[PDB]
Amino acid sequence: ALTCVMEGKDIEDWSCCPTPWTSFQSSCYFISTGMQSWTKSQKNCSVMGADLVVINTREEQDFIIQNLKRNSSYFLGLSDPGGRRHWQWVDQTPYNENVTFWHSGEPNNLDERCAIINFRSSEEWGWNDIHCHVPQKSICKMKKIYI
Ligand SMILES: CO[C@H]1O[C@H](CO)[C@@H](O)[C@H](O)[C@@H]1O
Ligand SMILES: [Ca+2]
Repeated sequence: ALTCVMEGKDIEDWSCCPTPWTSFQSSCYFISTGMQSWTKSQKNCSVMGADLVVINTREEQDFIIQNLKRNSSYFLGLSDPGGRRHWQWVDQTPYNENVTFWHSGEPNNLDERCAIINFRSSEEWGWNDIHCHVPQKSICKMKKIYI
């Protein structure tokens, strides 16, 4: 089943997500609470027709964090596979340093080549580079369906 809501006041503009997903602007988001490596997480998002989350704006991040638990860490679709700080998003969209939300002092390791979002005291939610093989929860994102 799909969950559909109206965009603006236009009674014909209904956009939808599968029911276990949440919606914000033109995208659907799914929180995957199983612990898996970054690559297995991206594969899992791919199976449900999506990708690991790509964060475009502060507004988007502020929405996503409403659906996360402050004691948990979640993979983003953000990685540096060659260890050169040449960050990649999984949907081949640009990496814009001035719209990133790294915690203070992050990213801090060339050998930590995947990114997570989590909560740190006082700094609240932000990003950390970590080892890709360490199992974590993840966030998947895809476009809404219009009917
Ligand atoms: C707890 O946070 C610290 O350790 C992790 C790895 O566990 C690093 O990614 C992070 O930058 C800090 O140095
Ligand atoms: Ca780090």
